[PDB]
Amino acid sequence: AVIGMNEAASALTPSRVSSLPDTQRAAWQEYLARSEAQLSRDKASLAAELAPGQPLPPPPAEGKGADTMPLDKPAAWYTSKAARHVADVIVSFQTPAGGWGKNQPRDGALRLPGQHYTGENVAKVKRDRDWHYVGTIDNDATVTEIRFLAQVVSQLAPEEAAPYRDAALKGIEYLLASQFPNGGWPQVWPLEGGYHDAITYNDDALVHVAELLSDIAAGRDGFGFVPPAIRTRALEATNAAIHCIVETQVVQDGKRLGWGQQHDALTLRPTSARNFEPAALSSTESARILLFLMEIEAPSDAVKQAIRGGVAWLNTSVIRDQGAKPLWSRFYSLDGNKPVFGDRDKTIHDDVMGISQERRTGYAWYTTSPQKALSAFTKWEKRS
Ligand SMILES: [Cl-]
Ligand SMILES: [Hg+2]
Repeated sequence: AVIGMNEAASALTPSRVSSLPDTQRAAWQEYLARSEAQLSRDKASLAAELAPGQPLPPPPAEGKGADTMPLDKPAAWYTSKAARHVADVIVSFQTPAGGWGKNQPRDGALRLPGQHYTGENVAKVKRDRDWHYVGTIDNDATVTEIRFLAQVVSQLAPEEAAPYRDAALKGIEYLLASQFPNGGWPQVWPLEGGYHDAITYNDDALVHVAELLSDIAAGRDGFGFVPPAIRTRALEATNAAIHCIVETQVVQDGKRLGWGQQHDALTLRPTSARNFEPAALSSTESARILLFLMEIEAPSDAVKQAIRGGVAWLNTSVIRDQGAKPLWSRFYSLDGNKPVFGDRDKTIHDDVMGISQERRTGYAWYTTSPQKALSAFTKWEKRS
């Protein structure tokens, strides 16, 4: 009932990179130097908005965000005052780097000068401010804001949509700058450290980023205003991201397998996240990566193997009869692909009942989600 223990993930530090595979990663050094540069720029910028002695404004709004940035409303809705205001809110909360934080309703107030971009604790009473997820692609962050911005733009007059376009381009420049030298993407950028520095597939983070750049490269969904020079970069970026997905797929000696929520930017092997999230193949995140690859027009054999492989392991590992409909363990043992679970105490188990109910509840360790990649593979194998 207790497989092993969960070790912490490894931050992408200069020492991990100092192991230069012969002037091969002078790229990663530059990458970190830019990350650090931007980070300071971010903090100094917010600080510059406050006046000496001026009390901190209250923390910004928090809660479900994506639902305040609907991307499927009718065209007309994007010309309304309601949509224009969501855009203004969006434009006001973009970080100097060009990104956005998560869990922030954008239908309320505009960010006040000196007010945090994403969120912080109330400064109870009786410049060192909180800095977590200040530019993330988790929970659909950044990607959603850029898509919304583009919808509004596409339904307004060119002469009346400069701010939204400009914030959109900053957002696209943000996603381009944060991409790893090997095409992957970190959950937070500028780099915050820890498992946040891992190539993040978790919550569709990387897939969403790649689909966004793909669309930009194509000039669709309202990105027709994007300069060709930048659309070319988004294309190259999307190709790099696809490659990454390919060079990261877990190969069980000969066979191909799933992917797992996060991978080390240098090791490429599945790494860990939180105390209760050990390095391990992920059913749900694999199904998403698969659905994404099956979307590719004229896949290379490399991409063809990846799809066929992942889809297979998704079938070698299923569930008889949380029962009636096909099942999958959120996580599967890299060694010996079998259901795996964990707890807030770094201990890896092989039974949900061997976990604190606090973790046994809320968090979902089993799921039917993967099925989506199966029905998809069917029609996909044909034209390939
Ligand atoms: Cl087409
Ligand atoms: Hg990669």
